Amino acid sequence: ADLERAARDVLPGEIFDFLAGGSGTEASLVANRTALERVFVIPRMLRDLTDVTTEIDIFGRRAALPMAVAPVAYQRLFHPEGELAVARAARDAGVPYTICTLSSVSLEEIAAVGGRPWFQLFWLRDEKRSLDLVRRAEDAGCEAIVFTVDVPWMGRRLRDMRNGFALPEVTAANFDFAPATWESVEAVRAHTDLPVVLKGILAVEDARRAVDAGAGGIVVSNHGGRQLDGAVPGIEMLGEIVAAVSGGCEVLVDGGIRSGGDVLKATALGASAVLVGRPVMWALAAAGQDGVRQLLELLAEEVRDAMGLAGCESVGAARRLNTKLGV
Amino acid sequence: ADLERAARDVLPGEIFDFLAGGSGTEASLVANRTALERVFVIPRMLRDLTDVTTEIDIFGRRAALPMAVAPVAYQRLFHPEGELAVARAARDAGVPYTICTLSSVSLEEIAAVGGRPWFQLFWLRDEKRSLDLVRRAEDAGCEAIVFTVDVPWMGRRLRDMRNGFALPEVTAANFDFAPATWESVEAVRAHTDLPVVLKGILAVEDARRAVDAGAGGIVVSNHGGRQLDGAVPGIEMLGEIVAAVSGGCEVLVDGGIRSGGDVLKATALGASAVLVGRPVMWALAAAGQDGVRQLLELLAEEVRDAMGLAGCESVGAARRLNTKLGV
Amino acid sequence: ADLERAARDVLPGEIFDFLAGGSGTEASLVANRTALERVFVIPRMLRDLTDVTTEIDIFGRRAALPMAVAPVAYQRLFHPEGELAVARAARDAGVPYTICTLSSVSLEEIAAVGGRPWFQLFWLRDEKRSLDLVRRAEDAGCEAIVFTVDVPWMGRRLRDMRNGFALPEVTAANFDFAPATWESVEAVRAHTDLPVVLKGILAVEDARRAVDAGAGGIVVSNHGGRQLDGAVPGIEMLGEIVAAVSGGCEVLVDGGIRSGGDVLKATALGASAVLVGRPVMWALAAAGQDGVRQLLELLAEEVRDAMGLAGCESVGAARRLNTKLGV
Amino acid sequence: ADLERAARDVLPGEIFDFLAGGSGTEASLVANRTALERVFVIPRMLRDLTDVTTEIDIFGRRAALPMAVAPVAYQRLFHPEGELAVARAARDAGVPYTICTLSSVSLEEIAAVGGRPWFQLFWLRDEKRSLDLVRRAEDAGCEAIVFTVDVPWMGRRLRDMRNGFALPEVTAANFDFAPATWESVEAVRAHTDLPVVLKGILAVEDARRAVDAGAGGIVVSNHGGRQLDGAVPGIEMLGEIVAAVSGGCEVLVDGGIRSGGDVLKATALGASAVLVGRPVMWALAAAGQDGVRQLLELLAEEVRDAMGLAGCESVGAARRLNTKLGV
Ligand SMILES: COC(=O)OO[C@@]12Nc3cc(C)c(C)cc3N(C[C@H](O)[C@H](O)[C@H](O)COP(=O)(O)O)C1=NC(=O)NC2=O
Ligand SMILES: COC(=O)OO[C@@]12Nc3cc(C)c(C)cc3N(C[C@H](O)[C@H](O)[C@H](O)COP(=O)(O)O)C1=NC(=O)NC2=O
Ligand SMILES: COC(=O)OO[C@@]12Nc3cc(C)c(C)cc3N(C[C@H](O)[C@H](O)[C@H](O)COP(=O)(O)O)C1=NC(=O)NC2=O
Ligand SMILES: COC(=O)OO[C@@]12Nc3cc(C)c(C)cc3N(C[C@H](O)[C@H](O)[C@H](O)COP(=O)(O)O)C1=NC(=O)NC2=O
Repeated sequence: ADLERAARDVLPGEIFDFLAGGSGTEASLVANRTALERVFVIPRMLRDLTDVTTEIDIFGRRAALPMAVAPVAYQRLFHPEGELAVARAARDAGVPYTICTLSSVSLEEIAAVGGRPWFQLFWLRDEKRSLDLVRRAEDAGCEAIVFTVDVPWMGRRLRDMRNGFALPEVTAANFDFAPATWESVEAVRAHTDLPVVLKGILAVEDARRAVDAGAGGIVVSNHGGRQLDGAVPGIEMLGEIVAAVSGGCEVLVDGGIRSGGDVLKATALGASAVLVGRPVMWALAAAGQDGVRQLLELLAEEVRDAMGLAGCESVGAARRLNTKLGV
Repeated sequence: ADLERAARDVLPGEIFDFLAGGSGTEASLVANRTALERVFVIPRMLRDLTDVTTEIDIFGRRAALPMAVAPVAYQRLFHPEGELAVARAARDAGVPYTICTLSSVSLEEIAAVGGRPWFQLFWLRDEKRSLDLVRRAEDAGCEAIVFTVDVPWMGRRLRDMRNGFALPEVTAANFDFAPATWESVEAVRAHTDLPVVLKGILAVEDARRAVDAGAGGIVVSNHGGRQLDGAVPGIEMLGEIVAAVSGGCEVLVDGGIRSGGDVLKATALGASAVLVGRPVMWALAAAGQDGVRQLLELLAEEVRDAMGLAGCESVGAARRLNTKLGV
Repeated sequence: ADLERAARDVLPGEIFDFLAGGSGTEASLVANRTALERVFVIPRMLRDLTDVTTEIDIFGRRAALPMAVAPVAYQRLFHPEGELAVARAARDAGVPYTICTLSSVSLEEIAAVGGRPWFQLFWLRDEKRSLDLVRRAEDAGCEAIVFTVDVPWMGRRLRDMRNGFALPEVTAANFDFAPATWESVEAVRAHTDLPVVLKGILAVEDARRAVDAGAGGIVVSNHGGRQLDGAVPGIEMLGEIVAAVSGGCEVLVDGGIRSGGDVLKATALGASAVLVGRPVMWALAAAGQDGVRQLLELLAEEVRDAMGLAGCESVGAARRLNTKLGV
Repeated sequence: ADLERAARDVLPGEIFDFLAGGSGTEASLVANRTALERVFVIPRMLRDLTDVTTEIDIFGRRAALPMAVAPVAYQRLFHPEGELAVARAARDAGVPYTICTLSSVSLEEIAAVGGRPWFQLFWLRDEKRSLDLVRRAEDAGCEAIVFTVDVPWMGRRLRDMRNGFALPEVTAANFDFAPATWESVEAVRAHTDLPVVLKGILAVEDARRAVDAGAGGIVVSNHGGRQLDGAVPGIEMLGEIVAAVSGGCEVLVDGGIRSGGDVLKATALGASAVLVGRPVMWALAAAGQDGVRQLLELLAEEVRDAMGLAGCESVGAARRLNTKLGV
């Protein structure tokens, strides 16, 4: 929330634009926020709140909040401790942390921090390097493979093109790409016992097919407005997708979650959990690990506050809330 | 209307922000106004207006307007005569005045002013102190218990947190809290012969349950945008709630009523009456009792004008008006 | 269109505000324009336009345009020739001119100009003075009684109250008021052979009743936003009212007509004709009779242009156009 | 996109306004853009993209993109090489180029450039000169007659009227007009073996009739907001028209296409192809033939990018995408 100011001041111009930007005219980046702001929660009153809990069970493990840190590449771009600082704060907060394929610190090191790390996979031209990366994540103790499926190639980032931005010095520590298809998903699924989570699903029939394909979860997401410019916001497809999946997998959403109230809105629309991306990096650029820890602490307080004000003692009760679309 | 200027000039910055503010991003505070502005009345023409009357019967008593003063805590924050000045003006205007649990003058004193005072109850951790407070109100001649049900705890007021605002010197004159549940409502109901009015109802099924619970009224209200940020405006739920209650209790609404035309809109959507909060305090900060009296006089004129222009000789006719949603 | 600039420069501040203003917050004044701007016409192509005609038959007489000059009181406030200049220009343009009850020149004089004048009636406390005024209009050769039915009393004009505006010196030349009801309408109807036109109808059932009452026409109108603040715009009720009346009377609309395209939109929504008010007075304040004549000439050109671009050789074809609501 | 800056700087004021302007208040010019911005694409994931192709077959010929250059008159107003520079760049890009009746270079010369030129016909008062112009186009090797049907006469361009704009020196090189009707369309159809394409269709029943009339295509178009001011945008009618035509002719759309994402949106709504008008002239005014070539190259890249991000290996797959309307 606040922190974006501090992030801009301390970060170089091309780095902040890299983090904040979307593709094309940034129509989908802005729409993620406008879609959330149109959602109003209908709160329930007078229910027992003696033991409000924000915990959820997801992928076999208890999480402190219906929330995980979204995969964001090259976190040493924002702070010298990079991914290690975020993973430690996430571990301490009881929240899953998603290790990126393009992390600026190796996945084995991030995983050693503990917590329950997830691993985000970009498909490589080699089915063999891809499946080896999946094996590395699983050997390292990762709890889920978050297969990103909305990047056959990178969308056109006009901020980066204008800046002529390039990665200085930070490296892709996991390395000494190709478009993913449904065959690639089956290959991952056959190669791991970990739940496979498809990130970047927006069509109802792709959500149905993801369940048919054996996915343990999906992330309803337009990649923070960074891929197809003009792609519908995930929050706009979330309710339809939740109904179509009918409990067959976990349904996460991301894009523009900026408060505990937004988490409540996402769960009232039926999400299992949210991912949060840019705000975590603002906290990381502002004050390192302690900055992320404070963000997560504040988010946990706002989620708990919003849930109780809505009459929800549990996240499951929050998913049963009704909503109304407004202006 | 006008008066907000004068209130800001004469009040300290932290006091005005305390009065004007909402929770979080103030999404629900703003939505109360935007929702009302979208409502258009379809007026009726050529009806007898020989004896237009703005009076209503509510909770056994005649009121001059379909309107009461909303509970607003610590009114000595705005003027040295505090609650006593507002209660006198309300009495003289023929309008109910809602005494707050957190009044800066004792409820017995406010009630002595006369009129027909209502008493707003916040549940205390002791069922016994709560029911004693209800008994005090009833012994004092209060006509209704307005049980506030949307504050299990206070919402996060970011204006106050930024200001580091705190109550100076003004005190809670009724004292020498806990979340309310449906059991608390039953306890109040069993302990009083006065009508019990649940303030802060937004879900249709909570309105139905309130009637089943024996409530004599409800106030459809998001607490002026001060509790759940992102809670639907009451005006957006009013019509559905009125249909579901089917005359089983009085249905009041508050939030953003700023004119006689707004009162007409609320009654055309089916409200029995409105509450008005911040405008009454603007009048109180601007010119004390005489300022409130002028506000109520002007409001009575605007309500009467709006009703006649819409072809309504009575508030009941105003409730039968149709509306259209616009931009 | 343009002319409003010239009108403001030459007119006193309180006179321009008197002409431009609406009641209350001017919500309905602004909504008249926003409602029209949301309407999009679906044009037809490739039809014979060899003899495009903007003429209509209304109340037994041919008019050059589907348009009449709206009743606007005290036209000498805007130009020394006042109503006489407007009536002459309307006559020369082939357009009906509505003489006001509060005209600053007597109705017999305005009628002597020729053309086909209509007479707008405000009901007076005396049924006898009212019916005498109707007789004067009919003896004078007026073609229709435009009974204004949305002014039981004047709405609250906040511009005038702020200005402390008052009529200087201009007088009500017809004189040497009370609320109208359906009985008053019957009294007028029984007293005249002229068509009676009810101005200020917004509810579908008042339109039906107007036909049952023997009205020859209605004007769907919120009085240019000058009466009930928050009254629906006429253009928003026009289509429903046209369907309910099912050809039983002429249905005019006014409020915010500012171009030939707006006339086309009104006729595509089903109007028989429009009234135009403030623009005619801008032309009158800017350049007297010649200014009004130019306005009407330009309007006739824009109507003809818009009709041909939409594929309509006649106003009847324009009424059969479809529309789509937009943003 | 960018280029509009460069075009304004290098072009005279009255020439740029001539190119950019619309009729009346420019309501339909702006609505073309607002309508497109409201459309969101629902992308598909994980499909084979090994051979993404932006090619389409239209009017018997393969085109590199689902796109043609829109007819824009008097292109020497923007650059000394005028139409010849645009036609060469279109030929080199594999895109059809529409020769205007009012071209500032003769149609035989433009056609000699090669490519696959289309010819836009304005009906002349002589059926014989009109059909001779059609014969000239067909003898010259044009592939389609684009019969413009939404100009019985020119709409009222207020920018041009204010500027007192007139064609200097540039001439209508095809010459040494009348309103078109359905009889004129039949006359063209009987006189040519080329597909006849009706440009300027907005009503569903005119689209049906165009197919019944033997048209090979239609362009759903409000003429870039330059004809009827208040005409619905083509993009708003496109989906209904596509369903009504049920494959009976090609359905193109134009108006406000400003990116590859906009092309994707148009094809997802069912268009066969788009026309692009003003952007091509911005490129022509900025850098002549090389400027147009770069525009078309960039557009081809953006279309290909948008299609792959949406999971579409072919334009036919893009037409099967779903959309959602937003804010
Ligand atoms: C250059 O991007 C790239 O290489 O790939 O994208 C990721 N990196 C990445 C980098 C950056 C800087 C930002 C802002 C987002 C992403 N994201 C999107 C993120 O995961 C959320 O979907 C979104 O941020 C939530 O919205 P929010 O920020 O809270 O509003 C990535 N997602 C992947 O799956 N893999 C990645 O590497
Ligand atoms: C700090 O707040 C607090 O302690 O509890 O809230 C009350 N005090 C209170 C204090 C103040 C400063 C304001 C602005 C509102 C409330 N309100 C809400 C009010 O009753 C109307 O619902 C709303 O104001 C109508 O909207 P409007 O102003 O006309 O637009 C309260 N409601 C309760 O039930 N009890 C209270 O003590
Ligand atoms: C002070 O008003 C008053 O005394 O009564 O109102 C009238 N005088 C009158 C005066 C003035 C200054 C204006 C602006 C409107 C009216 N109007 C409304 C007008 O007839 C159109 O309905 C509206 O103007 C169309 O909208 P538009 O301007 O084109 O946007 C009147 N209507 C009556 O029936 N009788 C009147 O005397
Ligand atoms: C003065 O106009 C005139 O003489 O006739 O109009 C044309 N000339 C013409 C000239 C100019 C300057 C502009 C901007 C558009 C047109 N257009 C409209 C164009 O074909 C597209 O429909 C629209 O431009 C797409 O929208 P877009 O620009 O991409 O947003 C023409 N269409 C015809 O059929 N014949 C023409 O001669």
